[PDB]
Amino acid sequence: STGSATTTPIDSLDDAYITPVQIGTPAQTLNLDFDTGSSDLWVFSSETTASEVDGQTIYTPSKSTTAKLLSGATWSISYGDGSSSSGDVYTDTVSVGGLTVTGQAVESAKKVSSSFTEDSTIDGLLGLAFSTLNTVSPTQQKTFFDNAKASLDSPVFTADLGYHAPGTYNFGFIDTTAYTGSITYTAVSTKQGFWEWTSTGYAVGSGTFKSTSIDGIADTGTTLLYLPATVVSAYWAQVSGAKSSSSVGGYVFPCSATLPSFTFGVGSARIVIPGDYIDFGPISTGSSSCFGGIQSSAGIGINIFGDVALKAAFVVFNGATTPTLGFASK
Repeated sequence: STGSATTTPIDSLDDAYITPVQIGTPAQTLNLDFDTGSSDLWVFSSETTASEVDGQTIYTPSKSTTAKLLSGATWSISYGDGSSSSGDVYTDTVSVGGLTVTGQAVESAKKVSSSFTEDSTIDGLLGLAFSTLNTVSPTQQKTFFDNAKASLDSPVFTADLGYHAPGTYNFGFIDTTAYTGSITYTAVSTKQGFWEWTSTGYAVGSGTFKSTSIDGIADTGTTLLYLPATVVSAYWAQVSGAKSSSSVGGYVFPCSATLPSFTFGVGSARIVIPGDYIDFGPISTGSSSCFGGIQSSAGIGINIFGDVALKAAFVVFNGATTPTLGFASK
């Protein structure tokens, strides 16, 4: 089997992407944030504290003839941005772009933190990291991809995120029309539960490539590109007036600037992020200070190849017995 679904930016900055997902019988369609950096499929629901729902579409398990309470199971998750959610668990039928999994754990939120409430466009998350990170207790649950894998034509999914435009998540096949050149594959460590890999270096604008190993994660659920302080300083030094602002929480730059590109290495191959992809707009409405799309990972503990990086590529998440990542230009 295969599936194919369009993913759409939630706003004009590409802060995140939503993909429609059918849950239950009859189908309830929710717009979920597909997140290769976590492993829980959770939704706003009829159980979510009412004051914490503000415009989201909710899953109502009592209206699904295929929903079953997973007795005794609870979940609770905290994300790198400080947000969180928790609740109980049902199993139900879940379909993405024509690919159907029966018995998928659908984690129903009883509580969500303010950032989720405040984002009316995201009805939940669909985790696509390794199932070892799933938070369901006392019986850990599998991701949608893990459950679908055996049925797929090939044990892969691909992320093709757009810049200011829709893109595609495909399951079970590699669309050879969706990228240019060849796909370069690189090793993955699953030891931390992430799609963790080692970039071979970077370049700033037209500058020379610096060969240096940068371990990080391919994370569709993180907006920005978080890299070591040395690398980020080298990038922003090429932008007149750019500076790191402790009050804003990262590097800012004059909105009048034209930004240089940023290249990252995948083996001997190179992915070029156009400068425009690194502009995240005014820090507050009407400001002439703009927020940078490349930020330091020094306070995180891990480097993160988020959407800023991934949307410059066609990305293959290869879930073969030994997983690997593939990157192509597009």
